[PDB]
Amino acid sequence: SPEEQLLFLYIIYTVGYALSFSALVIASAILLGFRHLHCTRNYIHLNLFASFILRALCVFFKDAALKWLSYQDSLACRLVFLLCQYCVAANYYWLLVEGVYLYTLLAFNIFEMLRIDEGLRLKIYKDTEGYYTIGIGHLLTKSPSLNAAKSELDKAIGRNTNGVITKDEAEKLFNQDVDAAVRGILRNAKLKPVYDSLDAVRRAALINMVFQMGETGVAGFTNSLRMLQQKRWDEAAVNLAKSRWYNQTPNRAKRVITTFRTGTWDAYSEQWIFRLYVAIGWGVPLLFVVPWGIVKYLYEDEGCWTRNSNMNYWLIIRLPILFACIVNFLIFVRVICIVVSKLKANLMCKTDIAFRLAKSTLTLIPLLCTHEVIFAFVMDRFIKLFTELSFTSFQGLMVAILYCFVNNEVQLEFRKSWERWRL
Ligand SMILES: CS(=O)(=O)c1cccc(NC(=O)N(Cc2ccc(C(=O)Nc3nnn[nH]3)cc2)c2ccc(C3CCCCC3)cc2)c1
Repeated sequence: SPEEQLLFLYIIYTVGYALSFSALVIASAILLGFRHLHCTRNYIHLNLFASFILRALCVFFKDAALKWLSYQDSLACRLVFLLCQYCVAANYYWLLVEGVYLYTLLAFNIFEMLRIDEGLRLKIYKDTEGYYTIGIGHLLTKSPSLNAAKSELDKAIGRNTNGVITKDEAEKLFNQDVDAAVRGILRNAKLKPVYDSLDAVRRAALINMVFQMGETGVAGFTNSLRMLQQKRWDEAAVNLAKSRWYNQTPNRAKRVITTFRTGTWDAYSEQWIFRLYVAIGWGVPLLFVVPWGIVKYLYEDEGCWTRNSNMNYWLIIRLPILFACIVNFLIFVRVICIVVSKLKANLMCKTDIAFRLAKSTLTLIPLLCTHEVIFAFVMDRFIKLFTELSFTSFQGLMVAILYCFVNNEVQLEFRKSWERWRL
């Protein structure tokens, strides 16, 4: 029947945005509601959900405003359709920073953590305690003798030091110290059980302390290392603040303790980086959606700009979205090479936030950007093509499921709050 076919496609489209809107408002309420979920990774998801919530709001408003000059001729419709096209562009750019963040998350490690904290030295320096340090936090001997410190370093590097040591020589000795730091942990009976229970991100936080203090020094935190193994982060966080290490070096401790508490690199992140993501997700769409709106209102103004068949005014909204998808598939290919490299080299497990985030972000890129690339320069079997409306409606639900409902961290917050109710 012609009426039943046109009516059935309306149901699967409206229940699509109904299930999406609901799940996205629930998912956003979960990320804001639970205190331990307030991290950069989840704030980026909230801005992505916001673009799918406002897209659904345009869909529900268009449907509601049909209830009584026709709606196609009204200026209010054109504003709703402009707001709709702004949300579509925002979906593809909040998906872009979603891929950008993932890539930067795979690149940051212990070698970049310690390079920020320990810094870099070109010449041998007599440190405040009495030790001679050089490169990236490489101590030699406490003996007050520069002549013996240079002869000690010469045996460690190979060639004659003289004093000045290049960038490549410091990085070579820095890899040795980190390898000497992990062997110390695994050789220690009080550090190996907590290290093997910690995730790759909080493992680096434990290595960072051994790199500054030593295997026998951090082993003294018998009260703190026990509650880290028992997965009690915040109880250990306030415990490490009441230590000799926190009053000695507070700025370094604040960054290491946050990594044990949160399990992310946010204490090594810059606040202007997130300002550059909000300028990409909401700002860049605003640069090509308003000129498209201006030229469609001043020239191709006909039924909420439905008759989109005239000139290049169609490319000034499809090429910037195509560009966002081309770069998303480039990031897609590169991240897959990084993840498979880090998994085979045993530098990553399938239980880390970087691999879990890769299982969701690398799913959505060819799920939201594949259509735009296949039908790149095509404007306009009809029953089989109308099935596109179901994937455009339930894609809001899919973003909510992959970035919240399947997340292992939110499942911990529900299981923890559930136990708090009983006890
Ligand atoms: C090589 S790879 O393995 O790196 C990889 C690369 C690209 C895509 C995927 N696709 C994928 O793994 N799936 C299933 C799945 C399994 C686990 C999670 C998850 O636990 N996510 C999470 N946890 N915490 N936070 N986020 C999420 C998803 C997938 C596959 C296909 C679909 C569509 C099929 C058609 C219909 C619509 C869905 C959905 C998910 C893995």
